[PDB]
Amino acid sequence: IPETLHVEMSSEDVIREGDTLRVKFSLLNDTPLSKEKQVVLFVDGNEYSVRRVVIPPFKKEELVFKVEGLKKGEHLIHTNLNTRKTIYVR
Amino acid sequence: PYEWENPQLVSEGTEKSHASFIPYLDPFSGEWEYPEEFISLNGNWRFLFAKNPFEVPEDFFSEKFDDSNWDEIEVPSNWEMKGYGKPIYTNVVYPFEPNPPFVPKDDNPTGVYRRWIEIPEDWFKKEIFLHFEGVRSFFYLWVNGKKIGFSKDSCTPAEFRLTDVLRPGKNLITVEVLKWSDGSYLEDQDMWWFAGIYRDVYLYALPKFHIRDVFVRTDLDENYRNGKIFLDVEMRNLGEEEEKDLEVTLITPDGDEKTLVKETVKPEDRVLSFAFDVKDPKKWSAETPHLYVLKLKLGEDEKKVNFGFRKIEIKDGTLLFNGKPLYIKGVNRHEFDPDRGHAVTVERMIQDIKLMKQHNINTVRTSHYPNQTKWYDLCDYFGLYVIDEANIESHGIDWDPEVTLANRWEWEKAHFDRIKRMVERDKNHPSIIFWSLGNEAGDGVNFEKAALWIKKRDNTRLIHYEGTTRRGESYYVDVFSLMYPKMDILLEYASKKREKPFIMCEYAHAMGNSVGNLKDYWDVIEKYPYLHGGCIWDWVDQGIRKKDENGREFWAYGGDFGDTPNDGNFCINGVVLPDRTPEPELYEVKKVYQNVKIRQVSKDTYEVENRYLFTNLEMFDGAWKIRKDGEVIEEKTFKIFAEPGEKRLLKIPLPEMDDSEYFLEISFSLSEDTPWAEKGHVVAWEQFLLKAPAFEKKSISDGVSLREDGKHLTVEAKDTVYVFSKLTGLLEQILHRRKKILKSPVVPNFWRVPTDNDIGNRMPQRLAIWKRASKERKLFKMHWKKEENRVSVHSVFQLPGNSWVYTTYTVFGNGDVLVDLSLIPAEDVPEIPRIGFQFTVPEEFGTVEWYGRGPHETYWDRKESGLFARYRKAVGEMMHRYVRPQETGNRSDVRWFALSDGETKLFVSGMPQIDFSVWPFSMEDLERVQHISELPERDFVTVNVDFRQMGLGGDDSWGAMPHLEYRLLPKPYRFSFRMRISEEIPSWRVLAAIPETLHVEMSSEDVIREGDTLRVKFSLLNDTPLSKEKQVVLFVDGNEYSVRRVVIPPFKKEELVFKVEGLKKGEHLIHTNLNTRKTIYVR
Amino acid sequence: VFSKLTGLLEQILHRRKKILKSPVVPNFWRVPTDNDIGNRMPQRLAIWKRASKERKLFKMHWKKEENRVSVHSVFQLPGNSWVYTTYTVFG
Amino acid sequence: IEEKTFKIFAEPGEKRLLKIPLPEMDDSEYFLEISFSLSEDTPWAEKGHVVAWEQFLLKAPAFEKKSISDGVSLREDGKHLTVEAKDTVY
Ligand SMILES: [Mg+2]
Repeated sequence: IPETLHVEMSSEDVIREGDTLRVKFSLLNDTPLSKEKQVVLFVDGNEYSVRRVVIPPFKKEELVFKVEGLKKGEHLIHTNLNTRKTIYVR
Repeated sequence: PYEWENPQLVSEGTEKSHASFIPYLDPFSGEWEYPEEFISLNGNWRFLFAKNPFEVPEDFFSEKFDDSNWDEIEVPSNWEMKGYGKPIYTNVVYPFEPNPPFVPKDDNPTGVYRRWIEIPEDWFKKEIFLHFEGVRSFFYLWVNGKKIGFSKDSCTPAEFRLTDVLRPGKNLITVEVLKWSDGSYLEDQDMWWFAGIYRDVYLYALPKFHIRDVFVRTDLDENYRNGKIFLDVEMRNLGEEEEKDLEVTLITPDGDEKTLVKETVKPEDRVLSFAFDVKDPKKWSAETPHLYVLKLKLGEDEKKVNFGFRKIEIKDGTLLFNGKPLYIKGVNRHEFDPDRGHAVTVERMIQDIKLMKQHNINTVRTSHYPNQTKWYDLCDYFGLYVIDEANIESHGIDWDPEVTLANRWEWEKAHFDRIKRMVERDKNHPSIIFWSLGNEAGDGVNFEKAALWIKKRDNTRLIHYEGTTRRGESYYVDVFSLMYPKMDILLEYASKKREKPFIMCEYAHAMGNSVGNLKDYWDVIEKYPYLHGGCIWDWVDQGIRKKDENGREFWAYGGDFGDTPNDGNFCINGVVLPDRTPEPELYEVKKVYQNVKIRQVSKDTYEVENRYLFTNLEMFDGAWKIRKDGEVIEEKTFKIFAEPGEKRLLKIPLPEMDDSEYFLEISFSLSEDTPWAEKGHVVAWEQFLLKAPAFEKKSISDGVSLREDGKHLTVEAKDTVYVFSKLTGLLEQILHRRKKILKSPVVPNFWRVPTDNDIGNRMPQRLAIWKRASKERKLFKMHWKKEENRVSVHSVFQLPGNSWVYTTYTVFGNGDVLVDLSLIPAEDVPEIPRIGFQFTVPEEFGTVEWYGRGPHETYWDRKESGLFARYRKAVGEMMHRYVRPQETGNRSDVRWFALSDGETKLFVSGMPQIDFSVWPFSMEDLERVQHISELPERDFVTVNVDFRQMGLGGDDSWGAMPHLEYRLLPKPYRFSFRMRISEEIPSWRVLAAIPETLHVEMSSEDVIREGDTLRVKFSLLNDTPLSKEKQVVLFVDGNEYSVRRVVIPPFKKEELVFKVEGLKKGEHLIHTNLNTRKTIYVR
Repeated sequence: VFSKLTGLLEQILHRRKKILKSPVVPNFWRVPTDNDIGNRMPQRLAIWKRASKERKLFKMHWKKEENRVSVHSVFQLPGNSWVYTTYTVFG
Repeated sequence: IEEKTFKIFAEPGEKRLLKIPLPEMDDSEYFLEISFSLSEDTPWAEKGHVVAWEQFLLKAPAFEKKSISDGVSLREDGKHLTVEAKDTVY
């Protein structure tokens, strides 16, 4: 059987120092088995947060991560599910 | 003082600027038209070349002088392209010693042209003019022995009234051209320094009372429905007495005629002004270039002007064209030809425009001087937007307010003349939407005053100058413009209210293998307010066609003509090669610039968005195609009705699907022929995954043999023998039916041949340790392990920089080999250029097949243009010939590839994907040679099989890096692929089965005190033949507490410690995602 | 009489007689006093003297009703300040 | 002062633009009304029944302030103040 989830990551392109970044993730299961997944968020190469998800067949789950404490400059946000983005802190 | 060293003398003896009337392009036939009283002076002239103006023979300009021993040169031309002197390339530095306004007297290449011409008798009841379309950089004119005057700006015309000094029958024309003048201080563009009469020369005759000039402007009402024409007609009298009849006729795009004016006018110098109303005129755009014609006749004087109804305006910081938001999808173009230099023909101009429109370009910037008049006529007829730029650049002079020529009172009239001569020549073309004042020439009063003159003369176009907006807001421009800005600059401009739109006059520097992250700029431009697009730097590589010693052609650049000082290959910045052959990066531009957007709602439902301003999608033929493991199984045509801005739904009925991979492609093509392209040309496409494949894992039962000696381990399976070295730790040979497949061993590889962007950011110095780690290594340990159905060979290396690399080869009884790599970088090493393996096979492997992105090369930050399908090529056509050889030939997101020698196939499949490339030479050969001609002949093929390579970048080519998301930062990485040598291509979807589970143990303290820290230890043992990447998650009372990423090479144990803080009195559950659980007691 | 190239009110004709010898212009300058010279006002405030003589017409439009017409001009000035002029003529 | 009929083509969910040419206006207050009615009889209602309408201010009025020159008289007694103007007594 096919064994892969369909993923999309999204957030704000630019925030102000002191503000919070909201990172949204959609996971779609179009396979015939339920999937258990650890979704890990990395900030500048370092592990920042993790969520356990169970996704039944023919279902979409939505997650939000809140990222605090980002100082002025540009930052890489990435996951263990092959999604990557640059974010700019004004 | 010499007139060619005096900035305050701009010309002498020349007529006043006016609008172009000769030649005239007929928009109904597309044919060029000339006046009745016209004599071309193109052809052969007697020519004399001198090293400076003082080495010219005396009395060269007299009728009596003998020139019968002079050489003959063809006009128009640059004389550096005919054999005389040498071409010089400099970026910013002047090719003489900078000391304005002084030019050298010793070395100043000089040319003298002589020609005899026959004026008919009936011309002398009229007024006679001599017209020079362009001369670089300065010239003196003599007619029948007498001095008439001189001229100084290389890119705008010079006209002289000669009715007095000319006689019936045979007359002499003599011209002396100087290469360098005071004018040269404002012509410091990053380009080749040439010289000569490089554009057309002619004689024509007008009546004594004639139309000198015409200014036609249009307005549109608040509904962009009805129009007005505003016409200024300037008349000039040179000794006429009788009254003449003036007629003005309007011809519509359909072909209908109407008389606007018919009156009698007494002969005098006057400007007549008229205003007319027109109902529902056809509007001009780049999508729909409808042209009206004004026919003007005063006595026997006849002229014609093409014009269009169109309006450019700024409303609340937004750029509007005929009432719609306009996005500039542009390129910078130099007027350059590899055989003729600046003397470009109409045939080449037409080739440039059709290629631009076939790649979704809508705008051209004339970088950085006015082009020939026929360029603007063709942009009116075919439909491109134009940014027309004045010939002013003084980069080599410092931009400090006291130093810059933009603030010096003696350079004031030179700046004004160059701007005014452009505007007066080009003011009637509907294609021109912006006037640009110049490029990289500092800021000051000399620009401020010329910019206020333009706005009071012409209120129908916007003014642009990046030299003022780079210092902040400026009151005398309408557009905010920057060169090569980073993404944070665009997001900052869009974050507050603005009165002016933001345009990038240069971005995405295309020097060498480049144009990375193009889609990331356009995702920001289309989402945020006040951002209206930009022009890519640039269209065509300025390479000169030359022959080497053996007589094989190459493209020449700085320092290939003994020219010193030079700036090397910094003139090679194109998206097409000098002969107009596309570079692979032009396919990315076409994809990003397309005017249809397609979104997936569900697997069978697609939303289509029309982003054309004035075109209905009903003009295009729709098609969709479904591919099964890369081959077409279903095709269907459709038509969709969508107006500008509309979103429409498209429903596609899907078939029942098996265990293959399925991709959908949706495209739009031309329904019928256009002036710029043929029926079936694709204007837009998008692709979507319908279904991922189901991978098969097969149990192998057949056996494998193993023989050891003092230097070699030998592994036999079916009819393949694998030979491993105990001294190098490498796979050294593969024998298939007693035939050698390898010409060199399989080695780990971390290097790519530096691009022009890599050189500009010092990648070869910064990342030099990874080049060493690709050639030298120390074998620390080597062992093997046999089972019933397979053998594994494990090698451990330490590298320069102190990083570790683990290789594992597992040979199965069916002849498959699994190849695994883990890289563990040391704590103080920099980012990695590439991660993969490199080997060589014999040149008999001459054909390649693949399932992946194609058909052209793609990279991590430049791959949207790569369509997923099955492709086939010869090895020699799997690389691009960049003018300076560089990294080339990568194929991305590949499921499988196969090399064939006719009988035997070398097959590689990804787990689940790889990148690859194949070259007919070594990495060392590619890094050494600096010209295409020097690439040597070899009896082997180099094969690269990669996890990934870092992006190309190209925000600029003098410091910018690839974006953070396209770099390999130093952390642990793993990678594997399958290889088979056989007579047929096996199924990429079928692999050998292996065990896939780690052995884990968790341990900690049973009891702690409140305030103390719990230490949880984890051991992970990998006894499988593949490296494992794992997220280890620790839970405390059901809630996620901490996570660690681990890479565990084969036959290795890793140990982790987690510290748990803040546990209060009582009992607590500690557990992981790896099936370990414990109760802990807090005393 | 309004100019579409300068954006200024250029002439007023009353019973065919000219009232203006030069156009109506926005003005930000005064001729420096002895106190102004002593505190360097002519150097410090020199941008407002330039803004009184030079300007760039950015936009110009008009709107007619039954009993009046309005003529609106938008200028940018030296120093990058904005000035809006509006003339409303009644019946 | 002005009425006009029109027809607009819009499918369920679609937004369509409607352009209304305005007259020259004096110092009065001007309101626009846009309505939709039944083209022909239904089982539940007759032709011309309104199903939807909306109204919008086009132009606010110009208020006039007039200088009064005429006089007012005043008589006091023990219980009443009496004010006379034209032919009204307060
Ligand atoms: Mg290039």
